Amino acid sequence: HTLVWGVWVNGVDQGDGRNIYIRSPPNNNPVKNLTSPDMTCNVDNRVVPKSVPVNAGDTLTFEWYHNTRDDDIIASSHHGPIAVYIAPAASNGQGNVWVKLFEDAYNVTNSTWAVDRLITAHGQHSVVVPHVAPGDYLFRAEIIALHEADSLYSQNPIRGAQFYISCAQITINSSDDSTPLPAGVPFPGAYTDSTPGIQFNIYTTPATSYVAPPPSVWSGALGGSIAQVGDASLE
Ligand SMILES: OC[C@H]1O[C@@H](O[C@H]2[C@H](O)[C@@H](O)[C@H](O[C@H]3[C@H](O)[C@@H](O)[C@H](O[C@H]4[C@H](O)[C@@H](O)[C@H](O)O[C@@H]4CO)O[C@@H]3CO)O[C@@H]2CO)[C@H](O)[C@@H](O)[C@@H]1O
Ligand SMILES: *[C@@H]1O[C@H](CO)[C@@H](O)[C@H](O)[C@H]1NC(C)=O
Ligand SMILES: [Cl-]
Ligand SMILES: [Cu+2]
Repeated sequence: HTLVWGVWVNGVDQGDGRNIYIRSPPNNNPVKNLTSPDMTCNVDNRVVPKSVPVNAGDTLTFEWYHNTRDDDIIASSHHGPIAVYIAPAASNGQGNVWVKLFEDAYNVTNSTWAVDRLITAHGQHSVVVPHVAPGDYLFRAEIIALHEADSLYSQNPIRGAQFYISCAQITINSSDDSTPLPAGVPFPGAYTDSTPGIQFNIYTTPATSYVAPPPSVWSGALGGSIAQVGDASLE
């Protein structure tokens, strides 16, 4: 159970973005229905007044929270992967538009799921802004908690993979446009009950056998990472 407070740009806090540059839902309840319009940008998808200015090669850091900013972030039972997608604000989420810029599941060395590391990072994970056409974009961050993903929602409505999904409005000002944005996948639509990574037993199966949902990460991505970049408590 978790939501996004706002973003930092190159380590600089852009202030509370809720309902201002983030399309925030009314609360932190998960999304579970794979076919629902809520898979796009959660239950409350609508243009909000503002958009964060960035340039290609900026580091955009999303800050998640549970109840208050910089609290325990997400419950420690909610093991799973984290992903970030981009689409043009043009689409409004609809059609085959979403492109993956980041995926992180289980790191075998430290033996931590991406969600564990996000808790350590005080709710902060980042992506480098790719060299797409200047303009207005939605960045959709998704945490998949798998603590009940042994069943499917469509067969057992009280269980299933849980998606904590949030969309940020971002304006990309300076960019050479060396990597124009391709078409990508629809949400709802890219995740179905058959798709790998959706049904999985984190209690019986080992985390190394986990295989995150498709699609794979666009080659035009410049990466990202899970790690604190600023301190919220100095504010
Ligand atoms: O851990 C192994 C076990 O997990 C079982 O699932 C548990 C979760 O482990 C547990 O974390 C979860 O807790 C939820 C709780 O159900 C919600 O009601 C609560 O919602 C709050 C929210 O936290 C607040 O921010 C908001 O303001 O109010 C709402 C409503 O009160 O959120 C917590 C997590 O933060 O409960 C699950 C039970 O369904 C699995 O079922 C089991 O298979 C695993 O073995
Ligand atoms: C899931 O969402 C779809 C599309 O809106 C809806 O029609 C369907 O009834 C929902 N499923 C359940 C189990 O509520
Ligand atoms: Cl839960
Ligand atoms: Cu939860």
